[PDB]
Amino acid sequence: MADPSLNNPVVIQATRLDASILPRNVFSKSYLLYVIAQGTDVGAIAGKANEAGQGAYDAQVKNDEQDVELADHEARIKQLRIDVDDHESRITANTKAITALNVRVTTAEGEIASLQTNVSALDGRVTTAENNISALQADYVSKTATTSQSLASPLNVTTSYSVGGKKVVGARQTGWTAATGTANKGVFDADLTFAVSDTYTQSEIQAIANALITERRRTKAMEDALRAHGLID
Amino acid sequence: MADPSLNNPVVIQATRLDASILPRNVFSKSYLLYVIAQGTDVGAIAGKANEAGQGAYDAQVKNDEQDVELADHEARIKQLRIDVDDHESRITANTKAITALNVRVTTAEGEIASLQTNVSALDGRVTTAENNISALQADYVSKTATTSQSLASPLNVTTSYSVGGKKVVGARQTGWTAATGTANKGVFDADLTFAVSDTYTQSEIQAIANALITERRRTKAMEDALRAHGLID
Amino acid sequence: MADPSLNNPVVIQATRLDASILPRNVFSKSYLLYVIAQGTDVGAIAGKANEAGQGAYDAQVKNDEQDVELADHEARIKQLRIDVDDHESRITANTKAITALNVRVTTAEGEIASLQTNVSALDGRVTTAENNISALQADYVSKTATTSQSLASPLNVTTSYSVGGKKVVGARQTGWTAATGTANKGVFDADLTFAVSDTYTQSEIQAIANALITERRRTKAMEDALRAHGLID
Repeated sequence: MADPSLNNPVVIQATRLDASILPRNVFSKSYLLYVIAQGTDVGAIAGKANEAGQGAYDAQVKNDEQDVELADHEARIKQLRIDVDDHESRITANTKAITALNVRVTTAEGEIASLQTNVSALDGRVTTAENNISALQADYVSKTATTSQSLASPLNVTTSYSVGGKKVVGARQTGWTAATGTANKGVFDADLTFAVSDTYTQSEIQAIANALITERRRTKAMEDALRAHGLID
Repeated sequence: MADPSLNNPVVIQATRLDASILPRNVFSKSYLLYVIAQGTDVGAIAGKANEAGQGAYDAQVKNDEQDVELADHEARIKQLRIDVDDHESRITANTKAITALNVRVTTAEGEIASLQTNVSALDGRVTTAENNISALQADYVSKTATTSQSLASPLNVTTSYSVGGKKVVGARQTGWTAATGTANKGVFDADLTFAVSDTYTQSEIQAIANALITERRRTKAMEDALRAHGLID
Repeated sequence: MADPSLNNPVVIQATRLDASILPRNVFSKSYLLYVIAQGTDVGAIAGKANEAGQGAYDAQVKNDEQDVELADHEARIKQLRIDVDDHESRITANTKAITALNVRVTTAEGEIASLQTNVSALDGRVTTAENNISALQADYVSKTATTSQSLASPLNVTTSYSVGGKKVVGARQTGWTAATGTANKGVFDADLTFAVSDTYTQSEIQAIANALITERRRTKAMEDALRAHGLID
């Protein structure tokens, strides 16, 4: 746009005369004022067409520079839409990420919990474990112990008990008929008091049998002693 | 800004023409018409020029309108650019951070995974420990325990067996010559082997020898009792 | 919109003034040139008025386009603004969620580390126990075992020893006496007899009080074997 010629005025004859250059005696008083006005009229008119043309050039000049800004406006709205668009995709891309992480922390809070609850059970179960093992180590009767280790119960074995690889006690000895009589308790020597007489006429003889009794009564002592244990009956 | 004069029309200060005012018999015929033709010509050009200012004054009015809205456009476009650039920086931070969350969420998922395994493996080892710990308690001797405990096996001890704090059995007594004959363990009692006389009497001496043989047969019986077990050679 | 009648040109109908048609015996030369200079100026103003009309036209046609374009620009600006304010809320919400998940995450991490401490520790007490019970396994006397068990201690028991569930050893039998003399574990005759006749016979008698002597001696042996075990006092 912007047409330069529109700004170029028409020049009109400067002359704005009168009865100086007018006839003398020919036309009406009124034609006089007319011709005269006629001249003023043409003049005011040429100035309108010049203002208009002026006015017109100016409105096209505004046009060319408003055009540059519309054009600039399109560029920035264009670039903003492209940015807005981009953004929309990313904000969405970020919101879906917050949510996807939400479920993972969530599930992983339930897991850490049942972790805490299960480590807990593991602890008291391992405590009474130690406790029980401790009990075991206080009284189990051991196979390497050098020292005597007693127990406050009775003991039953299987075949037999031994000492130093040799056996010394087996199952009970049956078939017995207990001895009756008094048991021998005290003084007793296996070395021969008694004996005789040679030919005799002094009887005694009692001596042999007196001792023989004390031999059976002491036998009723040993025998008895073993039965009370249980070695026999 | 729209110039107000453009819309102001050239007030044609001069009445119509109409021949009656014209100098007749002085003017040529051709001038007569020229003066007429020039007549409406000055009106039509006025009109035309007045409407030319008209259109341009309108093109300016709109030009004013369009500039207030272009300025408006201008200011809101600037605004959006400023916020959208604010948005870009927030957006870009928000995803970097969520990328940053992710790495420690993974680092934690990875370790929780680790802990569930080891705790699972922990249960495993603990169950098995309780179990052979309950086998142990159910099959060991234990010092303290008042109810008699049977072994289900033969025993073997190192220098002896004691009861209530006293030795009762040892290694087996060695170097016995086994006896001979046939031992029996029927009835035996504190016999009146005696009944002696003033004179001798064979029947009564014999009773002595008779109770003597049972005696010895009674001690070999015994002797068989203690070797059978093992207390003796 | 653009007034198209802006372009309609006025055509002057006054013919170019030939001076021969003017009344030169009555017209000063002054108003002869004036008169000539008026027609001329009038056609020219015709062209200037015309020009500023087709010019105001182009400005008005351009106003028309620019108008279209404007409203489009409004429209999009108007929508951009809607999409930004939406983003505004969403973004601020996402930032809020991100930091809220970070306290979530950070607390989560202390718990994982508190656990880790407690599970490694668990590992250790299981390892120890696992070893402590394995050591029991190898050294405990079995209540169930079939193959014989040896003890490398002396054994003390409460109240008695039994084999096959039968009492066999108990208290050591006290208030006893130690038979004095020479104990014989030597050769013991196969329950020999003796020989008894009519009259006395000294050899007939010495024989029995002889077998009497050894009878006791061997007895005494038995009693000694018993004390060195501890079955009797």
